Amino acid sequence: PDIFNRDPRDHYDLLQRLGGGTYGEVFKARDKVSGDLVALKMVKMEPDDDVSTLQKEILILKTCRHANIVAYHGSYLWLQKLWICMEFCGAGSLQDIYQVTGSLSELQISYVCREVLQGLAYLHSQKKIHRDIKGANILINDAGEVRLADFGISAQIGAELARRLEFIGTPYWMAPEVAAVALKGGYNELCDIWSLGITAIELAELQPPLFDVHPLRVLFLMTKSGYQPPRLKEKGKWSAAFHNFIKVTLTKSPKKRPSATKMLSHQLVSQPGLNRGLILDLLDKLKNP
Amino acid sequence: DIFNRDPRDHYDLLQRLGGGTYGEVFKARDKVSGDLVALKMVKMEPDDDVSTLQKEILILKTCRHANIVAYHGSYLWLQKLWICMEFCGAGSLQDIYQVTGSLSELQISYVCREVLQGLAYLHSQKKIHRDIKGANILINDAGEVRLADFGISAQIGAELARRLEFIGTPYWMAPEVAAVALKGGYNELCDIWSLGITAIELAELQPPLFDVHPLRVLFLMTKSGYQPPRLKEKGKWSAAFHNFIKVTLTKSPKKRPSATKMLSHQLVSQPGLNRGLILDLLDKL
Ligand SMILES: COc1cc2c(cc1Nc1ncc(C(N)=O)c(Nc3ccccc3Br)n1)CN(C)CC2
Ligand SMILES: COc1cc2c(cc1Nc1ncc(C(N)=O)c(Nc3ccccc3Br)n1)CN(C)CC2
Repeated sequence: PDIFNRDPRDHYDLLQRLGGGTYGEVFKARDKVSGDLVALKMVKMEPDDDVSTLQKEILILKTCRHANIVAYHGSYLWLQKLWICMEFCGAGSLQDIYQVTGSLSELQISYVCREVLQGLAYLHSQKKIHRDIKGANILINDAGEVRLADFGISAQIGAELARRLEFIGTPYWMAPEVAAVALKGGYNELCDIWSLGITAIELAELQPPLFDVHPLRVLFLMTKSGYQPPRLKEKGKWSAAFHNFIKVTLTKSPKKRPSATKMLSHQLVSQPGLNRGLILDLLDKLKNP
Repeated sequence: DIFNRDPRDHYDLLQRLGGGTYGEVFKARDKVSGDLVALKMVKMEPDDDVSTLQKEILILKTCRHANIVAYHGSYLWLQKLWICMEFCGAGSLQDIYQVTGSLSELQISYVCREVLQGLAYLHSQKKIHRDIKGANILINDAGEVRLADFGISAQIGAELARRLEFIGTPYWMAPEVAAVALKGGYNELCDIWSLGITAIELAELQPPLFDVHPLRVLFLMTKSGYQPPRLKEKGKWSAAFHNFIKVTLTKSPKKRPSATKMLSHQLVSQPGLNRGLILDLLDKL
């Protein structure tokens, strides 16, 4: 792992803020001599966080090398601040893109979905769960390539971890099975596949299904026994293969829902002519209308 | 029957009792008769459904169990629900033990019996308390024991808005993930565990691991070789209290005894458990 106990503002000039909230800030940063653009995730560290196991996640991040997951370059630890230096994806998220470009073509969506599934197939074989597949978290570089973020080690510490404890409340009276669920949730690996199903509709239609309907109402509808999963609005615009991809990804029963590996042999995503050219056309549409 | 009327017409709000996520709670006097009640003010927001709200209130009205705080009525003035309830004048057992110090084994056994009677009722009504602790076991001036009810108040207002904010946008969330985000791992038998820990709390002024960080406690509890808590001072307490703690604090939920099963346990089925034990406590003040 080797977290360098040094100020990263010495080594990179922070150009521009990209986003943040609970986890911390993410900046666009230039490598001072070499001119390489990176993403610096500044994480707020707090005194009761273990530095020993923190390095073991960073060791997993270093030894990991999958193409559809954002690359880890290195760690700095200056004044109660972990800085995770990462790959920069210069076009932003697909949300940032679609809000300017409008809806993606079926081919563009098919390529995105294949690249996400390759990322999800890798994370699940490493016993991890993404937990948050949406348009806003699928990043696009200038080459038209597709990258997932990784909120793995950032979830285990800091202000996002303190947020997850604050709603849970004092744990001292809580039973073991209640505490088990308070850590995990209902999140297993296959919920990412559902979430991709919703994402593909989002990219298709500029919104996930029920986005105009109250969050609670949606939660109750989802849980009630005869909940029909969502579908694409405009049947004729999309091919049968896209409809089937949405049907099978949005299987209600987790036991019966296909895994990332199973999904990569689906017609929509195994078809030829799916490559980054499709996204270069999209990024061109962002510049030239 | 939610009365579309101002409750400040019918009651004088005397004094604030505390708290504020679930709602703010005032001690209130009935204007003519002088009867004391507890009024829980909840701040409501415009997209809260009044239809199913009445069905919980209908279950609360038709309910008449003695160990659960009694529901008197609901009032709805300007985007503010006010839930009129039974008053318990001695406060919570936490408020009490912070002045009195530790309860005797007999006092604890009486509290435990009255809570289990409440929990046996709630579980037969398919509900779960979710929050059995010293601070939520109330004591009236008669020495009697009442559980609170954060049932319908959890389904609306600022506590409902908080539960949505941490869960985050549900639109991308899978059904099984949403199911767990509503329920939790709360089943009925977690209240029995929670009472087990409450009995220790009453015994020792703190739950077990109170000086250990919340996260560390959550990870310890979940890891495979987690030993449940026990009482510190073996000699001070009887074997029956130790067994009550051992069986209530069973890790495996399938093997952990229900409220009904627990009421026929030795500690709480013994004679001489009555409100006199708590009158002695309230007298120590
Ligand atoms: C020109 O590059 C960008 C423009 C914009 C956005 C993102 C980028 N690039 C970008 N590249 C790489 C990463 C990375 N290694 O993780 C990243 N992370 C990130 C950013 C914001 C929040 C959380 C995270 Br995690 N972001 C995000 N949008 C919301 C506004 C525009
Ligand atoms: C002299 O009576 C009291 C003194 C005090 C406390 C409680 C009481 N009595 C009391 N009786 C009944 C209820 C009820 N129908 O629910 C209640 N509600 C309540 C009050 C505060 C918070 C949450 C809730 Br629910 N409160 C609470 N303590 C923390 C500080 C002092």
